[PDB]
Amino acid sequence: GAMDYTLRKIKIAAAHSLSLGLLPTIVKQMPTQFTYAVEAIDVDQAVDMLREGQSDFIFSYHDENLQQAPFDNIRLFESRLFPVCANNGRGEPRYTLEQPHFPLLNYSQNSYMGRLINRTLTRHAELSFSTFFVSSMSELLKQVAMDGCGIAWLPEYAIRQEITDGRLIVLDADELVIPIQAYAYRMNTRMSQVAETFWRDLRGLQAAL
Amino acid sequence: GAMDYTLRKIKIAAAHSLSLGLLPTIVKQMPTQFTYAVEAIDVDQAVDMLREGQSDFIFSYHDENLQQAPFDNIRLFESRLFPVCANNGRGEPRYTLEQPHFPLLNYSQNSYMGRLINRTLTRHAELSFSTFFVSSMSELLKQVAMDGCGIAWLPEYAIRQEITDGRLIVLDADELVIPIQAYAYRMNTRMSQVAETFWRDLRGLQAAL
Repeated sequence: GAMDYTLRKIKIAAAHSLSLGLLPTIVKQMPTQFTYAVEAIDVDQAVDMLREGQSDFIFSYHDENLQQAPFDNIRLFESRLFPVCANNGRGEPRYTLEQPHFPLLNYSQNSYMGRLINRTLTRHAELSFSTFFVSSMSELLKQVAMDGCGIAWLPEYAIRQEITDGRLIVLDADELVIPIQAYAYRMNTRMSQVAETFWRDLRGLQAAL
Repeated sequence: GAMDYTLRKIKIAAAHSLSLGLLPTIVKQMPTQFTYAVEAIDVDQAVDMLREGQSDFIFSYHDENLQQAPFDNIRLFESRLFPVCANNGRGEPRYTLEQPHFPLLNYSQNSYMGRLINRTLTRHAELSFSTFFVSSMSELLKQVAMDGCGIAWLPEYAIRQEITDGRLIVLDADELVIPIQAYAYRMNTRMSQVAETFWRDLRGLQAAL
């Protein structure tokens, strides 16, 4: 946090859902000039950790609290959440959105994804669900969905290969698809030379993410 | 937490490193009588969440604070941490433990795994390391190791397939192997009928974990 210091350490706090997908790509593409300390957070911890200096950077989503001065940002990528479920052995979904009280696998209420998903379901009264499994961990939700336990909204980058080989099947590609946008956030304050170098390089590899 | 209640909800707090490996197996083998709320925690949050009723059960490791009355436990499985790294293209490790200041990929100090690993390295003065990447997330450490960025101590269950096809290579199988033991913890207090049914069924599938 505050007292911890090295010449090369970059302190990153990342929302649970993009930690796995985002961080390895950044490490691989970044110049060999940094060391990394990464902690997973809920989106509501982000403001305080940036203001108090416990994190140099936040990897998170759209956040109106963080999308104003004295914060700065770069949009890293955009994605789409699809409702998916396991297959039925014949290349068809095991579940339907129209089943009364279908089993839902969802993020926690404290999550950015969970908030958008419930907003969506509310708008759509022709769907009724029972929540079978709640977890902040995207990869846990994905595995429980792959094991056939219910329907889950998951981001495209996490399920890309499972959609291609059909271990997961997309159940809707219109009004139930949820847009999401990933950002890196910082304080406007000028930082150390190494953190400024990290920020500059991050801008330069954003295209390749 | 406390006020949240349904007839079937089982509230579980799990240490970061066994959440992915353990939880899907439990859901799959358990009778279809439960719903799940799972949150990831650091091991030091476990005592307070059990005493205050925010969690029914804790999935964690050996914890002397939790291995005494009024707590109860069942050992779920034991495993072994191996130092591993990516291959060098010829079926050999890319890194050696004997390289001066080899790049270490480690858990945070707040983690059970991190504590045992540093205890081990300290005992072994013929090794010197520089910490390249720190994260609580086992799956992030595994991916960074697979991408060739350094040496990491990882549990056998998480790297089993990568060891078999040689995307990760074990660097030591004697004095650097670290034993670990996974437990489920509860309060001694008698709980609701549904939580007692969950506890009884958990005992019954422990063999198959």
